[PDB]
Amino acid sequence: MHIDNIENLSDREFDYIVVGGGSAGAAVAARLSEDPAVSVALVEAGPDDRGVPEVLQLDRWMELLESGYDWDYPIEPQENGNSFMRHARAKVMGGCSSHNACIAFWAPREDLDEWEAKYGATGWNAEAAWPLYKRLETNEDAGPDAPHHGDSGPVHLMNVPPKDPTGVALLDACEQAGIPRAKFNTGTTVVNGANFFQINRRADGTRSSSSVSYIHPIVEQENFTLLTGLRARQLVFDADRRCTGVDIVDSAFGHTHRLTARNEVVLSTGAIDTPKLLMLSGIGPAAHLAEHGIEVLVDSPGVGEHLQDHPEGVVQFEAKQPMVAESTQWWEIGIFTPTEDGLDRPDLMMHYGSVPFDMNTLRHGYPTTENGFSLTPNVTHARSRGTVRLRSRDFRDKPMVDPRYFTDPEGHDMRVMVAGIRKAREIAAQPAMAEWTGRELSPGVEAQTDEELQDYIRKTHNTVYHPVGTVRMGAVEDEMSPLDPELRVKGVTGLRVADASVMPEHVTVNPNITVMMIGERCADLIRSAR
Ligand SMILES: *Cc1cc2c(cc1C)nc1c(=O)[nH]c(=O)nc-1n2C[C@H](O)[C@H](O)[C@H](O)COP(=O)(O)OP(=O)(O)OC[C@H]1O[C@@H](n2cnc3c(N)ncnc32)[C@H](O)[C@@H]1O
Repeated sequence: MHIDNIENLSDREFDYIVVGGGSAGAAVAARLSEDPAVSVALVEAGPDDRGVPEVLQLDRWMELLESGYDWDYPIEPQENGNSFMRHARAKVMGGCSSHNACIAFWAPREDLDEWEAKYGATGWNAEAAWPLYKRLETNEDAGPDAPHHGDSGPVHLMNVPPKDPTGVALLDACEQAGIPRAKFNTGTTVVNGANFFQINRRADGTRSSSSVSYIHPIVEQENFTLLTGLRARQLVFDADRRCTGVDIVDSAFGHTHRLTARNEVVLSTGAIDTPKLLMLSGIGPAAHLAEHGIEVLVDSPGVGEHLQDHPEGVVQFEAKQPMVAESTQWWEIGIFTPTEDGLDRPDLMMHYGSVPFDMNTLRHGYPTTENGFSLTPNVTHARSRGTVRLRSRDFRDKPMVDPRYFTDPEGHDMRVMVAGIRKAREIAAQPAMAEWTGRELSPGVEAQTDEELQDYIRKTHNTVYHPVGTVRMGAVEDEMSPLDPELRVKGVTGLRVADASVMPEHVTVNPNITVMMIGERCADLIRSAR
């Protein structure tokens, strides 16, 4: 049953509570709820997504940015970046899977294997991720000639139909440049290749959010409870240090009620909010909890540390012909290409947008258009690391988000971005794009030296919106990993984190589906007891 007002709930005791019904949370709730003996509560701050159509309908997605469905987290001033950047974060069931561009990717096997081998995450590798990626999808490419794909899973993945004439040409220009067409999600990582994406979206136009995919169909289920418009402010523990529940609130200035957990709590409030909530609950770097008068329950110096993203740049063009006026999601093509020899993963990616993207350029006096396209290079494995810290001990204050863009001491992320800009310029200048490529609007042909292009990037870069790493897994000996390999918070019991926070290292690709995968795994971990 769905509860929109906490007063209607008479039992606040549950076997499992899952906080935050986003990409991972929904999934873990949906899966845990499959044993009908066991009871499950899933608590989210945003509202229900059913009958909301700015959320349900994918081609509308961009309209959600900065709306009442976005938490809207601006960043701290940047040493070497764009101080006007906002990390949009969906606030609604399905979380960011309800506002994202639905671009769907298996993570590369070399990303996931490195979790175990390079980063201490025992049991986190491809053998583990592969049967789960399988389970979560109903993929168009399923067949005997692609047995790695699942055919009956909740999240519908479809191939984007190659209809955009500029899209098709951009590919033709890509071939001309040394970038072949590749199939996505075949099991073999794409290093140098490009194509129309797969997307997680149903036949009708409705996105395949983790809420549309996992929750909707189980709403009326006997053992499962959906609490929405409820915000968590604290986790609650024992003299034994077993997590017993969570305190939540009906409007911010309204009251505080406690749901209690017989078995476990799962935090799935994502890369920005999970570390906040843990710190408000006494779990983090001690000196920092001391700074704000939060009493320390566990000194865990790694909470809110290791913030990772895909920084994004942009290169904008005037179209010589008219652009498409309908799309799946306006960003239909992706391009991988290495900048360096010897990599088993591309260090550079570019999306293609059949629209302008003047979010960060307008305020800087760069001219625009209503008829053009964009090329958006991103660093797939940035070496900059940042933080999420508390602004105060007040749960209502937004956290301080400081990804510290382009601060890696080697100057690598800047170097990949500079090169990405150059490459996008190169792709567009190709003969298969003579009929389309017009005048370059930003940064404008004017900018040519490493130095000029750097300045443009520092001013005008965005994010692809993939913040991760902030409550990371790792070895049991590693003091700097808040979680052990089975997703349990150290120094406490009965508490696990399951969302983008847990990544020891970013993945190469748009991470949503990988986050959905993580929830699946956590579900399997929890329900493997025993
Ligand atoms: C937001 C964004 C991200 C995005 C994207 C475009 C935008 C604008 N495009 C993507 C794409 O095309 N393909 C892809 O692979 N990823 C894309 N993303 C990023 C991706 O969507 C996210 O990385 C992924 O969604 C992360 O999921 P995660 O489970 O880690 O976090 P979440 O989805 O944001 O879920 C958190 C939920 O919990 C609620 N919440 C937050 N705080 C509280 C409190 N205190 N109490 C109760 N609930 C809380 C949030 O509202 C959210 O629903």
